[PDB]
Amino acid sequence: MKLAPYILELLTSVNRTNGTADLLVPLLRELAKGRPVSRTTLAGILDWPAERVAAVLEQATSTEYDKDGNIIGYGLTLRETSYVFEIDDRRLYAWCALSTLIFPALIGRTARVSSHCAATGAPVSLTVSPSEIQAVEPAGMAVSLVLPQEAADVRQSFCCHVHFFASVPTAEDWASKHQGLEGLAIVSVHEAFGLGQEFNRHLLQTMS
Ligand SMILES: [Br-]
Ligand SMILES: [Cu+2]
Repeated sequence: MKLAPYILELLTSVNRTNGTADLLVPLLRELAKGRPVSRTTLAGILDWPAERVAAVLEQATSTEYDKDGNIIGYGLTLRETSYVFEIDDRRLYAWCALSTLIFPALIGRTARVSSHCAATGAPVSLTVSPSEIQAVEPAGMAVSLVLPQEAADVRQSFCCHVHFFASVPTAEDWASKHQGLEGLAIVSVHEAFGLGQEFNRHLLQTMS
């Protein structure tokens, strides 16, 4: 299907201010180590003042902090979700199915992804590298997409509707009872991975 609207709105939804893309990739790489990330650590990596880091994060209202005020969640998170995202010996989580397909390229590591079908509860899993997916189980795994909203919190307007499913027919059956959602579509996990590659390619072309 035509994916340009999804790419555009996701980029827009993500791109709220300058420096967001330049902040996003190092933050993801830090979170991937499996521990909370301090703003000062980010500042050192970026060679930014801490106030600049704070300003960018302030506009990302979905951002999760722990009791120490350190960053524990931004697309990738230490707080449990339905989407398990493992790198090496560290179990992380992701906010949505598409997230798990996009992050490995941005952090430059292969991830073991697992979840459950949103319609049947069946376990689903796959291996996601920066360049390809492997070990897709079950092989016909599907993903639901909706059109991201620009101003809304990306987590509640997009992520909460973007799931894995055991198969395309199972997902389309589920989708028939989810009317009203703007841009709701069912794609194979392969088409969703391609969507993520296009997203990443555009996102990375905007970094400093
Ligand atoms: Br289009
Ligand atoms: Cu998401």
